Amino acid sequence: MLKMEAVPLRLEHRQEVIDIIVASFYNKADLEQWLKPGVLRTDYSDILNDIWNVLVERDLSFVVYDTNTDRIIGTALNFDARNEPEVDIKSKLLIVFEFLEFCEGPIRDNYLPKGLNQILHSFMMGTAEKLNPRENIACMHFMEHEVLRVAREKQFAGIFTTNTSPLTQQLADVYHYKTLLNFQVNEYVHSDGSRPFGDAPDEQRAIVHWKEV
Ligand SMILES: NCCC(=O)NCCc1ccc(O)c(O)c1
Ligand SMILES: [Ca+2]
Repeated sequence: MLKMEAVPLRLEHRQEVIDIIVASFYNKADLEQWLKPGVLRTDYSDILNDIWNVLVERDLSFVVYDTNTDRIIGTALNFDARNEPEVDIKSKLLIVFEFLEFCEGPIRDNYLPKGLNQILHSFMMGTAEKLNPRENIACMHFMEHEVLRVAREKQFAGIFTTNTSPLTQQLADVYHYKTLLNFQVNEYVHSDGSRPFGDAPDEQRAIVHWKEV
C-alpha cells in the first residue's frame, strides 16, 4: 500500500516539481493538445521558474513523498487567488491561461469572497510519471485531502480550481466541490476570433470548482 507524506514546498524542490509538472502536462493536458504544434516542455518550466521563489515564499504549496522510497510522487501548487504573481507568458500557454481566466475571472471577482486569504487557488497539480493507476488515484486522493487541510489551517474560506481533465473533474465532484462553471472548451473564442480548442469534442469541458472549507 502506498504510504505518503505531504511536505511544504522548499526552494530545493524546484527541479523535482518541474519534472512532475512537465511529465503531468506535456503531451497530456487536454487543452494544450489542441494548440499543437509549438507547445514545448520548457513552456511549463519557464512558468514555474519565473514564480518559483514567490511560490515557496507564500507557503501554500507542498510536495508528496512516497515515505517508502523517500521520493516525490506528486505536488499541489496553490496561491491565494487574489495574491498571485504576474507572469508574462510567451508560449501558446498564454491562450490556456487567458482561457482559464475567462472561466475563473467573472466568477471569482463577482461571486467569491473579497479580500486576501479567502480563496485558495489550487492552480496546478501533478503526479510522477511512473505511478500506476492505483498509485496515481491514491496520490490524487491524498493531495485533495491535504489541500483542504492547508486551506483550513491557513484560514482560507474555500478552495478554487478549474479542472480540465475528466479525472480531476470527476474527483472534484466526489469531493463535493460545487460546479460554478461547466464551459465547453471548443466554444472559447481567442482575441483573434479563432477557437483555439475548436477541434475538441463537445464533451471536453473546463469546469470551475469551488468548495467552502
Ligand atoms: N485542480 C487541478 C487543476 C490543475 O492542476 N490544472 C488545471 C489548470 C491548468 C493550468 C495550466 C495548463 O497548461 C492546463 O492545461 C491546466
Ligand atoms: Ca520525507
